[PDB]
Amino acid sequence: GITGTWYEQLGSTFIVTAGADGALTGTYESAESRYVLTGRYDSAPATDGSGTALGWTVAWKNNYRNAHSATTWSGQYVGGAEARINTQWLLTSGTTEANAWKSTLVGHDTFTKVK
Amino acid sequence: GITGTWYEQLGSTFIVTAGADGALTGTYEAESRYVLTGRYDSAPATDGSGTALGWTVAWKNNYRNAHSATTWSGQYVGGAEARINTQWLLTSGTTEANAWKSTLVGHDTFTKVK
Amino acid sequence: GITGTWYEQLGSTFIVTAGADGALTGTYENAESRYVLTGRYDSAPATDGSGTALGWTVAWKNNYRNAHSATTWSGQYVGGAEARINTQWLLTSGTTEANAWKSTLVGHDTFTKV
Amino acid sequence: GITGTWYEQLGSTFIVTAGADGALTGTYESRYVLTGRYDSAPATDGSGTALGWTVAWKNNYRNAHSATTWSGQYVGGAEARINTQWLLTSGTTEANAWKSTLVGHDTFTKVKP
Repeated sequence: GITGTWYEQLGSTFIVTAGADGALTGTYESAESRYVLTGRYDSAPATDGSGTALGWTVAWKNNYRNAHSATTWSGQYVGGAEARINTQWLLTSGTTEANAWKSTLVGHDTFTKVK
Repeated sequence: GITGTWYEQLGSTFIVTAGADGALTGTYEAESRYVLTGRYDSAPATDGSGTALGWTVAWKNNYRNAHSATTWSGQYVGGAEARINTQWLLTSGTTEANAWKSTLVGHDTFTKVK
Repeated sequence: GITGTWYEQLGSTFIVTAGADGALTGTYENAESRYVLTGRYDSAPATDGSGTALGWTVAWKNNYRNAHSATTWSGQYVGGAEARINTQWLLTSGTTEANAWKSTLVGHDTFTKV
Repeated sequence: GITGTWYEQLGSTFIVTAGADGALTGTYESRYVLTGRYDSAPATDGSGTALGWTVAWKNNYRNAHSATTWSGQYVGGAEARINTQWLLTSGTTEANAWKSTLVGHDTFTKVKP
C-alpha cells in the first residue's frame, strides 16, 4: 500500500512504514541528509475510489545538521498502477516575533513509486 | 516547555509530550479523542527565535472516522505567555475529480492558559 | 461597509473603493511605500449572517522600488461593531527554476476600521 | 508573454491582458471577470515574473459567494507557463469560518492539454 519507498518530483526520497494502528514512521532523505519522519494516516479508508488521507512531519535536525525548521505534509494516497501521494506542505522555520510574518512557506509535492 | 496541556483559540485541547530527541506524542481532544504524532527542533537557536515544530492527527479513532487528516506546522514561543502559533492543512480523501477541493488551510494559536 | 480605510494588525494600511460591479481598487501603504491594489468582491452576498467574499492583489513595485514580488489576500469581510476583514495571503517572489520551491510564503492578517 | 490565452491542467481557460503599468485584466472561464497585478520590470537574472489575480465567482448567471486568488510567476522559455498557488474563500458565518478557505496550485500553459 503506502509502505515502501517514494520518490518526489525533484530528488528527495522517503521510506515509510504504515502501521496497522494508523502510524507512519520512516526516514526522509534530502546520512548527513537523512531525517526522521513521523505521521498518521486513515487505516480504514473508503473503497469508493477516494484516496487515503495522511500527513507527516520532518524536523530538519539530525546528528550532523539543524536547519531550525520543520515541514509538514498533508495529502493523500491514490493506489493503482499509477500510485501517487499528492501533497501540500508547510515549511516553518524558527524566527523572532518580528519575522514571524515571513516564517512559513507553502508548496506542493507529488511522490511516486518509481524514479 | 512544549510538554503539557494546550488549548486552541476556539475550544480544542491537546496534551503533548516532547521526547529528548525531537519526538512529539500525545492526544488531541472520549469519542473526541485522537492520537497525534510529530517532531520538533530539539536544539533551537539561542537568538530569541522560536522552536519549529509540526504534528499530524488522522481523524480516526475507535469510534469515528472522517477520512481526513490535519497537519499543523509552526513554532513554540517562550514568553510571558508561552504560545504555539501554527498554520494548518486539513486534507480529506476525495476521488481524483474532486481533488482540487480536498484541502483546507487555516491557522491557530495555542496557550497553556485557558 | 468595505469602502474606506483599513488597518492591519502589523502597522500597514489600505484604502479601498468597492465599486458596484464587484471591483476593488485602492492603494496599500510616504510615497515610496505606496502601491496599487486591485481586486474583486461578492457584490451580492447572502443575508444569513455569512461574510462577504473578496480578494485582492498587490505587486511590490512602484515608481521608486521593485521587490519583484506580489501578494494576494483571500478572505472575507465581516461587518457590524468590530467590522473586520479576515484574510489568508500568499506572497510570491520571482525566482529561477531552481529556487521555485521556496518562492511562496503563506500567512494571515486581520484588518479593522480602527 | 503574459498577454494571451492560457489553459490550466483541469480545462479552465483564462484570457488576460498585461498592461503598461503592471495591470492584469481579463476573463476566467460561464465567464468571470478577473483582475490582478504583475511585476512590469522583472529581474534580468533569469528570474520569473511575479504576478497575481483575483476572481469573484459572481456574474449575471450565478453567484457562489466565493473568491479565489492566484499567486505565482510567469516563466518564458520554449514553452511558457504560469505556476500558481491559490486560495479559495467562501462567505460563512463566524462558527464556520474555520473551514472557509481551500488551498491549491494551478499551472497554466499557452497550449491546451
